Amino acid sequence: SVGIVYGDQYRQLCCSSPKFGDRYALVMDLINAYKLIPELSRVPPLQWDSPSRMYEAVTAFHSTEYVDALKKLQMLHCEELTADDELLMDSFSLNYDCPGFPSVFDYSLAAVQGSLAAASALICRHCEVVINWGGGWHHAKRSEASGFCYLNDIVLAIHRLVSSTQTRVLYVDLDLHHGDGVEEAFWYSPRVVTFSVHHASPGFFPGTGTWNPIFLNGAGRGRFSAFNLPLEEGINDLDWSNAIGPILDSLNIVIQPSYVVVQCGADCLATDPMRIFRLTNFYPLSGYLYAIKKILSWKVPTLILGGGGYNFPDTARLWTRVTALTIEEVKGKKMTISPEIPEHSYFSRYGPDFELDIDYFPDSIQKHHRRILEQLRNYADLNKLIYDYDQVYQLY
Ligand SMILES: COc1ccc(Cn2ccc3ccc(C(=O)NO)cc32)cc1
Ligand SMILES: [K+]
Ligand SMILES: [K+]
Ligand SMILES: [Zn+2]
Repeated sequence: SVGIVYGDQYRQLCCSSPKFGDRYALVMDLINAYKLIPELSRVPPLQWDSPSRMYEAVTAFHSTEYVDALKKLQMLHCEELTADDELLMDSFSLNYDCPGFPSVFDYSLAAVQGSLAAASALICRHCEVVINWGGGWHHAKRSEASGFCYLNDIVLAIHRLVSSTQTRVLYVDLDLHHGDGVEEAFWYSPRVVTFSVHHASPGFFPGTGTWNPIFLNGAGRGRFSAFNLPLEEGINDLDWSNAIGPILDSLNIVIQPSYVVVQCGADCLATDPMRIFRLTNFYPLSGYLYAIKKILSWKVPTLILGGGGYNFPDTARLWTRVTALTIEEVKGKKMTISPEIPEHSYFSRYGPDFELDIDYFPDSIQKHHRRILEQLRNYADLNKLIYDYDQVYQLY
């Protein structure tokens, strides 16, 4: 089936942060408003038998002293920090854009519980695809919070997938921001190929995913397994689609992944307050919906995850269509969405036009395309992989 992560306590935890507020709730209420929930298998967040089992699960990637620090920060916010406690938090970047707040640990752990359960649903073949709009926190590092990401649920999910059995995972990152934390976690791993398309420019967060000059792309046995495509501001649906479509198709052909994990951050939308990219949610074509439909036609068990997205109703408008599209492509069952927002709890946030379409008026890539094709051949040479060379060459 097509699965989706939610639950009554999960919704409360996803809506408890001061930066993302009730975003998760507009998303899931618009999905519900459009009668998509009965088509979907509810996947319940994972829970643990003990503190030890939780720590063992989280420290599959994060360090215990980081997890300890993050737990102490929540406790400290449920009661000012001492100077020693501020040094301690500062050594984990638990400050500035990743501050504490009374449920910071329960909030962060929630996305991990969600995305681990989603991986398990794919592994036991209960679901062909599972959606977790509560997840996607791709900037968190082993011992460092970053970009309002405290725990890296994607790393943890991918780790669970590669240890389910040669298993290969293809990770595709559509967020406006470079997926540095996931890329770093698998830098030396050939079995997890990572691919991020993003904006990169001087001073723009997080700063990686671009020239260094040359692209770094892996190390040790993981050489050539980290892929990156940085694009200039202003790019629209068609050019971003043409930019990534042949790369996606060539990655599937050569890598033949056992799973695809997609980060689908909505901050590339033309109407995001960031205002870097000009993508839409249009479905006559949205860059996002083009990519997901492409990935889904491979018929590989797939995890779709959230991410950034700071225009809350327009993130809901996008992820609702992603949700409807996944159902159409997986079950083969037409999904008819009215162009007008249905009446529901958050109906007033979709003003003043109350439509589903967002309210927007719609050489370098060929160098990167040749750059990536050589890297892909190097990867395949390094890992003794089979494929037809000019079958992938012709995709461009
Ligand atoms: C509406 O105003 C805004 C408030 C916050 C931001 C986003 N922002 C600031 C630092 C930073 C780092 C990472 C990300 C992200 O989306 N990763 O996926 C966002 C960040 C924008 C506008
Ligand atoms: K990205
Ligand atoms: K890798
Ligand atoms: Zn982002």
